[PDB]
Amino acid sequence: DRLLIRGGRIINDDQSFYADVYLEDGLIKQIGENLIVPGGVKTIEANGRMVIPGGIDVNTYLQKPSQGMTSADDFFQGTKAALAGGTTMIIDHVVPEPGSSLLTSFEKWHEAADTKSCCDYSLHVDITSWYDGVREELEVLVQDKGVNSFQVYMAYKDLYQMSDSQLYEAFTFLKGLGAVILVHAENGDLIAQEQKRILEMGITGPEGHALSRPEELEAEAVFRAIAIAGRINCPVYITKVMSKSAADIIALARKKGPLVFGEPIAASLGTDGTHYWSKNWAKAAAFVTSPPLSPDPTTPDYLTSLLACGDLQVTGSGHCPYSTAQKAVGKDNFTLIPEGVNGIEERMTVVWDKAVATGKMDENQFVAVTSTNAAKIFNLYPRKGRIAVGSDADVVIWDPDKMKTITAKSHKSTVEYNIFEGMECHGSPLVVISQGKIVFEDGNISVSKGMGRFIPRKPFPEHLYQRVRIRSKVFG
Amino acid sequence: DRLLIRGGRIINDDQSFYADVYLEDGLIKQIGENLIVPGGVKTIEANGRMVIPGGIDVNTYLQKPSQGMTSADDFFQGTKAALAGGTTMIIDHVVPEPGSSLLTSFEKWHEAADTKSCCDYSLHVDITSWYDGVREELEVLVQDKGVNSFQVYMAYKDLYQMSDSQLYEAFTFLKGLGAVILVHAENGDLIAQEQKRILEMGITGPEGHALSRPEELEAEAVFRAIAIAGRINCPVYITKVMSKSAADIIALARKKGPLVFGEPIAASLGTDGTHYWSKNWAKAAAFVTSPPLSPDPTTPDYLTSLLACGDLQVTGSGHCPYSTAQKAVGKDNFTLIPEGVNGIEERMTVVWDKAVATGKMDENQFVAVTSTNAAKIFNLYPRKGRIAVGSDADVVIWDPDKMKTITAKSHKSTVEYNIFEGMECHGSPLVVISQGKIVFEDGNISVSKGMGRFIPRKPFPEHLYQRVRIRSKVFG
Repeated sequence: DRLLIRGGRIINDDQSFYADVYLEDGLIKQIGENLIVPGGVKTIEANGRMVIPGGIDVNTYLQKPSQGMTSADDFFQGTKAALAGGTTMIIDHVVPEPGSSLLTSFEKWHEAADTKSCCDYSLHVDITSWYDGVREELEVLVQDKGVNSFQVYMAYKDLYQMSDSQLYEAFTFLKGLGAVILVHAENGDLIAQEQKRILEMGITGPEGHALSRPEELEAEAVFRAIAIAGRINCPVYITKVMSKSAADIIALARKKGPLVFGEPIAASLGTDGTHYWSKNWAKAAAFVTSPPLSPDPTTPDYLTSLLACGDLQVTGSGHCPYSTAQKAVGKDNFTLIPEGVNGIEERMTVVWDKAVATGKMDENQFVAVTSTNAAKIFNLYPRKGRIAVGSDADVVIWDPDKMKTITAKSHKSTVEYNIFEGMECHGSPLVVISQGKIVFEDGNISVSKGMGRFIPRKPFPEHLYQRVRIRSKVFG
Repeated sequence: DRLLIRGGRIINDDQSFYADVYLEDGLIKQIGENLIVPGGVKTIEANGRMVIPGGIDVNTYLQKPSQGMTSADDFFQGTKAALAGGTTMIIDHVVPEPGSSLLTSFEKWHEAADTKSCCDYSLHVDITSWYDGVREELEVLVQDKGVNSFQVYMAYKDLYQMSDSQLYEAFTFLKGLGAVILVHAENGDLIAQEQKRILEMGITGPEGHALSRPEELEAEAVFRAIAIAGRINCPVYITKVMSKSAADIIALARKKGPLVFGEPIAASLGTDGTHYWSKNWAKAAAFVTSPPLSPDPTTPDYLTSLLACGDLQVTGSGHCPYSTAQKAVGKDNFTLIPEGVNGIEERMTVVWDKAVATGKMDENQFVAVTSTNAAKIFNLYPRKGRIAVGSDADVVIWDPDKMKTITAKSHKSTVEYNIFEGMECHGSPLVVISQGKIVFEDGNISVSKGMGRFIPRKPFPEHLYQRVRIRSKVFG
């Protein structure tokens, strides 16, 4: 259906300018000084408000398994929540069941999302084990299924953990396929050692989670992953950056040569781990995620600073909350608490408040860290993350001047708690458009279950492999 | 005049793609897979070669006065050499006399460039002293003449040097006018002291120029510049970054918040100061520029790496050589040697060889550091530094695999020496187009004296001031 947005200020990552935008059949058809559309056309008066590209959440775990329980917000509830918060595309993590192949898991996820997602989506495939034959499936996932990104774990001893030798093999094989390599960086062996010790001191509450996974163990894994990537000459992406230490490791590496990217999430940009010490067991348990929120209160402002100067490039949510009932399964042993916090709905609002409202970065840089950088890294650029003729009509009309107190009573998540409870933000979504259709307006959501399309991605993203290709020919 | 570039691979700072480009009347009229062109239109077959935005040399001193003499390459010779090197625009520094009229010097520089320049140009206005009434003239240059950039000096005691009180006053006023504040950062008092001391010892050769201006003095001046800018909350641009020390200061400051931009030049990116110790006085004196080339051999590679990671954003040449006979006006006292080196013609080839051919950055980042970044900072963005419909037709067909050994025996400058003598680079221009007209093709240059237009620029470049505005409203 034809839709005209008039009087708006278009904000892309490279510049801002006034013009109207004309949408038709999921595409941006025209941008220009004034008029040019048929007489019958629904019209939205932006009246000076910002017209920006819909957000791309590079990290979601909507159907994540944890302690035998599935994350609380499914593909429907989850994407509905995303759209209400201004995010029009997600890249969800496929997590294979024990003893299941990668192709079987992809098919399960794909079928699931296709029947419930309210918006467009892509899929990451989590390689939980380097088994004989995995190489063939990966080739099929890249070449035929359209999956260009994969994650390997450095933590979760005896479960998902990959040894240095296996990590070297995986990075090498993945680079050959032109894939984007993601890492969950925490030293699992040392974490296992600390869990035992902490539980021995009689510490059973959530604070035990933070205490068994100190940031020094995250930073160390990040460094080791960067060392491997550097020897292999392949890009490496660090998911869920939660600490000042890990962030500095990445910063230092960037000026050295290694092609390393950093992904902080809403949680680490908007709150901290002091809440693991709440008297209320349920509130504390709701903050349990891995890596954990840093107990150092200076962390959120510091990570935002690094995102502003370019040492960190994209923002995600790591969304995968569990209800109090599900969390309670470990009311006694903190190591039995399902891991995951909310943030898919709050991401763009939280980033705007902590980065733009404070003056650390401007609106153009806001677009880059919420969509454009993500698009260039995962090979979806022009199509997504840019208001331009020919791109997909995933648009948001943002109003920098007002409204937003984050509360569990008004959020879209099905869970009881919210790690950003009480946070008042200045700047939020007014109108959300996906696939050329209005899904959020006048403070209300209007979605269609299953309307979302799966977006396949080609390997060898230029932003990543151009430098890789030169280096392989210059340093042989 | 109509011109079609066919079969090329367009390279912008944000992406690359195959499409033909159609030029008409100084503008890029169409970009696309094919078709839509009149029969009698001159066509160029790119044959898969790179089609990029013409370079922008943010730093030129074509009519610079020094020791009572004028620089060797004037507006005609200088721009001719720039075009031959792939640079289609320069922003030259107007250098006013002893407390004379800024407006009058502007008028003189403008008249010369409009009569001699081969390509479009803009003008910087150097504030050689804060004489009473300078404010009034500055306001006119900005609002009426279209000058949005001004440079202040921290060196040259009793000549151009401004005190901290004056610097503070100038940054504050210039911020008020929304200008881009450039700084020549070296501690003039300490340099004056060391010059005396070095001469007293009997060291009068060019090595004394380097010895009397150690990088510790450039770094301290740079640090102090940023400190003032932080208190005032205004953007600050560091011209001619020549040392690792100075580059590290800027890098640390970027993570802290202050809006600081760094400008390394061809000289510091492609050679070093070991040549000041050359037996050949003439050769050594040819390297005399301030700040001086660093004697540390590791400097060029280091600066290139920080340019690639984003700590330094633009590249200039600082072109303003003097013939040997002119330099020789101080063969018995290095303090009387006219300051200035070559680089305007070599800039893009040198940057390509040190940054892209080594794999530190790819072709898109190359475009950013040679034109686009400069365009955004100086408010010339969409029109310059981008291959898009509506932008000026300043284009270059670049061949990534075609050697070019730089020699004074064949360079376009008029001077006898070349600081890049013997350097063999792998990447040079094949065709250069200015204002939609071919000025370089088949190895031959064809330019029209006085064809270049003066490009006026508006104050308050969004890229710089959006953040400034937020900060002013949040930290009062």
